[PDB]
Amino acid sequence: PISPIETVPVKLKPGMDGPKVKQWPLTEEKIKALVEICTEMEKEGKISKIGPENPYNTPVFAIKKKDSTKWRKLVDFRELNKRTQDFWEVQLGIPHPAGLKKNKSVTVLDVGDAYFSVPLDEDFRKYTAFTIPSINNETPGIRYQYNVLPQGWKGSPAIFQSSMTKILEPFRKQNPDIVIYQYMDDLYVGSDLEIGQHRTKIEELRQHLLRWGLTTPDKKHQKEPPFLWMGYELHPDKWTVQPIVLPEKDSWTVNDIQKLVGKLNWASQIYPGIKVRQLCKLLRGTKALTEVIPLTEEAELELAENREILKEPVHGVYYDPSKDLIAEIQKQGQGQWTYQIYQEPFKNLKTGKYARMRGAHTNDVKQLTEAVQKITTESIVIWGKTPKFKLPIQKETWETWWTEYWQATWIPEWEFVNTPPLVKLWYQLEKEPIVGAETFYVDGAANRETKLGKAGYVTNRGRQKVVTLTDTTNQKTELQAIYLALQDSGLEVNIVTDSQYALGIIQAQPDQSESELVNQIIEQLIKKEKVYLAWVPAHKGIG
Amino acid sequence: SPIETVPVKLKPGMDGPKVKQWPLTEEKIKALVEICTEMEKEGKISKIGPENPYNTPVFAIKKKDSTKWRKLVDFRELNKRTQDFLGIPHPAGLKKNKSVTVLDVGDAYFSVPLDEDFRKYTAFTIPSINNETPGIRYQYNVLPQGWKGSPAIFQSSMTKILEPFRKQNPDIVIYQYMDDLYVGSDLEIGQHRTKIEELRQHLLRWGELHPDKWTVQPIVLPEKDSWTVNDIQKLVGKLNWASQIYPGIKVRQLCKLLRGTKALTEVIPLTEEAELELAENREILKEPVHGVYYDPSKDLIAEIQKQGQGQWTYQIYQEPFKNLKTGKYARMRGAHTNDVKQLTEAVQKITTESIVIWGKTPKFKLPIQKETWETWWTEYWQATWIPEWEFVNTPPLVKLWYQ
Ligand SMILES: O=C1Nc2ccc(Cl)cc2[C@@](C#CC2CC2)(C(F)(F)F)O1
Repeated sequence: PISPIETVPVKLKPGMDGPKVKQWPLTEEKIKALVEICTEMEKEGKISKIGPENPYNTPVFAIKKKDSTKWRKLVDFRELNKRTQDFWEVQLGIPHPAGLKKNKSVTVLDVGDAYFSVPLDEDFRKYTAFTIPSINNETPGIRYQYNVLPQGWKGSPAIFQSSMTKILEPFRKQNPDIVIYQYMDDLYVGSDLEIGQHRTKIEELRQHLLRWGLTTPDKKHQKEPPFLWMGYELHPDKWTVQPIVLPEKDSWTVNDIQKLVGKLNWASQIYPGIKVRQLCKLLRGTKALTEVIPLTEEAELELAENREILKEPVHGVYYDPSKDLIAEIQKQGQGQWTYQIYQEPFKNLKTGKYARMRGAHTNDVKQLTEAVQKITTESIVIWGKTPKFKLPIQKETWETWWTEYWQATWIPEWEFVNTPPLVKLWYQLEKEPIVGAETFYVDGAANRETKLGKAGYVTNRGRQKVVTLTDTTNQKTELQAIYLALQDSGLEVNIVTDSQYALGIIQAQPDQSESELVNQIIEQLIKKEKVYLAWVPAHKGIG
Repeated sequence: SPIETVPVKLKPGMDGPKVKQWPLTEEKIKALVEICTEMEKEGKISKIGPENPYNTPVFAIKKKDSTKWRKLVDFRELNKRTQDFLGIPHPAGLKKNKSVTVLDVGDAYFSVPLDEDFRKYTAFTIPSINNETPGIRYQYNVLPQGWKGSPAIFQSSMTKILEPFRKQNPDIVIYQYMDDLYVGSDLEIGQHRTKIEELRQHLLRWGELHPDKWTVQPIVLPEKDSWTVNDIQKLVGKLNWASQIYPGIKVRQLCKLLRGTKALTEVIPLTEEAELELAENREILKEPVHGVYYDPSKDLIAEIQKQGQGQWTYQIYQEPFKNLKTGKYARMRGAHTNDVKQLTEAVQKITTESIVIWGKTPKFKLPIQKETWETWWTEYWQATWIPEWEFVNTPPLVKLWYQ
């Protein structure tokens, strides 16, 4: 079955010439097969015989397809694939089940062999030349060249999709009520028609595909739901998490632990509650992938507690365009967020989790923002719209923060949902000096070379202190300076510094950092009642 | 309906842009597919296969003056790899004009065809929700709007079309920047608006703005009756920083007042010397620094700072501290809750002035996270062009200053 669609013009990479490879010496059997095989597609029109006017060649092989003692072939286009031009990206993006709509019935039509159905570019064919070996290398070489898309060739996938995309455009317009997801050599067709009516349309489309030479399996060979889709198992009315099985075992190797955390982490998305903290600790210092590790009981408790979470599978439902989208977010740990997108409460579409490492110096609100942003995007990619958000943050809070942050930020129409823990600002710097408050003139500096330093302060109330630091850097000095001022201060303080780093860091009301010291300061700040922080030029000899 | 097409090429060695399309909302996709089927009928653009490896991002916006959607392509990458070039001049006229009105003339281009061999370089793609399908691939056959090569090639045609109005109304300035046409006159609002409607018809037959009103805002120094240790501190901080623009500024006399571990709240009187040092400074800041001249051969830069409460500040310079112009901006009525809105409005206003004054888009340094901007800027854009931009972290100092 050969296709009548127009061929895609193909060209070799800028200034390169076709493959000039050899044709491995074969056994009487291997040659016997190929000859028969070729003669088969030869009559089919798949390949044709080419004269000596073709100086190209690609190595051909013969392998007995496992399960069948019958001979099968294979052509090595590696060389060709290198010399071939680039095409557009074949995978725009993965269709996520949560994006699928609910259908009464659906059937998948595996096309597969269709490759050999799509005609190759008339002019490019010559480069697809290959030769058959004579048992003892008598005299000639029974040459052929590909006359259609070749298995394993670079272009095949790319070009097949297109063709497939075209051969479907007409049908796509006619039966809008019908859905068809294109994906590799699979054709996913779902609808809301009554089963019989559906089977009909299937055949209709099926014949349509056949109208262009595309051979597909009939009803009696079509695969039926539920469908094994990347991690998910989906039925016409719902999708389900293909329950995860954790191999219970004696000894554990490093490698094993990795793969475990792999699986485990992937599941964190769906089963929030999964933990790997202890499990991850086992890697520390690992010398070999095949090294075995003594699973700590803490890791035992955790690993077990997981096997339970991964017990109760959880189903989910599909997208209903008529319904608006609702995304809700919860704060799990520090910089650990969970969200779910549902159209009807408890009836989830998707759920994920995010873990934003300490980064540098960030805060919860910012983070939240980053999540909303991330989620927003997923949404535009899956459903084309952005969900209304239900956020654990007081409108007053959000307002106070964004109107005063230096960077442009924003959250789409969202609504406060009183579901603790709520995100809040852990402190705020006074806008002006605190009247009747001690004033600390903190300074810090360290010898970049020796890493020796002093940090200290003096106040309007005559108090003072200084400290010499070993193995430090200038910036840790400036911060330390401030830490002291915060320690020895008391509920209310005015702190002037000449440090720009700090003024920066803190003024950005961060509530978490990579730097322990900052964390220290931060804690100290939350503790205070009122803190005013001022900056002044350094080496200007001020106060 | 073709004409003899001019041959265009990419700068030597360069290859076609291959830019990934950003996910688009449903609402936008529809607008596009609709907008493109018709353009395909009309033979403007044509579907293309996979054998075309290039791509340029595409999307849709809608100006206030129109509830209908408008397609926009991001040729920034393509424009950048396109050969330069018969010419396109820039006047200093409208820079002074009383009133200028911008006209979206993009349309004209679609009349002119595009050199076969180059067309491949305009392949763009319309995405499918949840990737149900490999997006749609098109490629222009005519001059694309927003491509630097279009106003050029359509140079001839344009000049002609205009000449009448030109020397017939010479008391008017006409500038063209890509898909836009800037018209400036000192003729009072009545005549200006009517003359404009007059010119429209002239073009249609074929197929508010106020310069000077924009004066670089001087850096003002606050006046107190009494000063607190903090007040002087804040002040000295600003001047110190400002000496970078005016080396004339001195701060020693005030720094003297700050000697001692005093309480920020403590009140302090000014020595007659500090009174002078200050007064003298005030004067210096009364005018923009000497020696700042627009160097056409260098990149123009725009820096913006969120001042909050709705305000934003920005500066255009080629060399740090040698601003060509600085300004402020108060959020448009309505963007009262969303920054991105404002920032995109702000960027656009500036890019415009830029064009008006130097006929060159500034490169923007934006106070926002990339992710944020990329996610929502398209929602508020209403300009045919797209300037270059980078994201940064506003050094609080450069902020208090312009405040
Ligand atoms: O939007 C829907 N609805 C749907 C509902 C249940 C199932 Cl099991 C499958 C689908 C479907 C798909 C698909 C694979 C490509 C992902 C189909 F296209 F209909 F086949 O996409």
